[PDB]
Amino acid sequence: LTPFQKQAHNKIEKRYRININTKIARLQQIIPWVASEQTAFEVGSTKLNKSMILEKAVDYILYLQNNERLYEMEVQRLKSEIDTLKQDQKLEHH
Amino acid sequence: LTPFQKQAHNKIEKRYRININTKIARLQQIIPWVASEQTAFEVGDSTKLNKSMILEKAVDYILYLQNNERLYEMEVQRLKSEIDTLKQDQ
DNA sequence: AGATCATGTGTGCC
DNA sequence: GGGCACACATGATCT
Repeated sequence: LTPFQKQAHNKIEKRYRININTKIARLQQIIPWVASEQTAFEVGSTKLNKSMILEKAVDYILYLQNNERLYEMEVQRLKSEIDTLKQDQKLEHH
Repeated sequence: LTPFQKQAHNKIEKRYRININTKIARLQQIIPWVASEQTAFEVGDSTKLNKSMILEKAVDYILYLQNNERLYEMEVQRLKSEIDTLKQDQ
């Protein structure tokens, strides 16, 4: 556990910490609600903190999960409406 | 710089660290690709998910979902136009 | 070795 | 006479 060796942890662990920061920033940058903002932290006029990015990430996913429910509902409504038109048209002469 | 206010600074930092871990765990819990796994870290609540894994997956899963909406949009357009084209018959 | 996560610190902004 | 985020540098553990 010499002087060479503690410099080798503080190389490894610094990387762990900017590795986390960059993943947090990448996540911020695909969320259109917060993508443009500057950050409280070193990635490598309001500053976004790690908590807020992580909170918004969860909300932004609920939003996309919601939208998928709405899309699978929209689809069913439209397929349903196509069905009723095809029936009405098939059975009018009858 | 003193025993009682040392003590307090840590009390604080522990809470900050558990807030970040709980937020990461929530982000995990909403991503069905990873939601039911174990965690490498303490939440304030056989191999364990790590922080960066949850972060990478959250980005993977948001791209997936954004990409699917484009497919959903197309499915909707194809249907709306199939309706257009039945109704112009009357 | 190398990654990871937990613990104390010191710093700087509100 | 305060809390906060964040960075840093260690210690402990696991592959």
